[PDB]
Amino acid sequence: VLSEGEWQLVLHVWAKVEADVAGHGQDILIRLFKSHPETLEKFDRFKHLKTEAEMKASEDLKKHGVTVLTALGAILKKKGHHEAELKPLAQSHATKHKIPIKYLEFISEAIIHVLHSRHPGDFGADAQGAMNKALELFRKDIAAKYKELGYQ
Ligand code: HEM
Repeated sequence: VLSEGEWQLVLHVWAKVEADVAGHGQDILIRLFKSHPETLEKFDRFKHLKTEAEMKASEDLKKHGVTVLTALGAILKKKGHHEAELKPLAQSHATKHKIPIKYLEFISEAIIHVLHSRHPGDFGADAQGAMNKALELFRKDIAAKYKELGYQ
């Protein structure tokens, strides 16, 4: 569990992210696609994108980035009590999209890298550790749902 102090660090930097959801959302998906090309293959919707320039130019990609961050934002603001928000997400990603747990770890690294790049002053080592724990909590709860459904 994260302490109240750790949650405050997480939410403080997340408030900054909400000032430019589209920009943050776009950078995170591009980071993920570049570092782990296999993740792009899960998206029939973005499979055609080959270069980073093509990726930055896609409005549909930017739109999806907003969907991912707003859904994650809703979860983080729940400070651990995210049962109702997480269940639906685990179900679709396990049974419909077929997203292995490892890919969730990849996008977690992408989120941390982007937060560090856009907010050096508010994303120090202490905030970085708090965010990592929050994302680990996110992955832990999702993995439990996957196991229940038979997806590891
Ligand atoms: C921070 C973690 C993530 C969050 C919050 C998230 C959230 C969402 C949401 C809200 C949707 C739309 C509704 C739904 O189907 O549930 C969605 C769709 C989808 N997600 Fe994720 N996702 C995450 C990570 C990933 C990862 C790591 C992958 C793939 C490697 C992925 C692949 C997909 C795909 C393929 C769709 C369907 C896209 C379409 O055809 O419109 N997601 N995700």
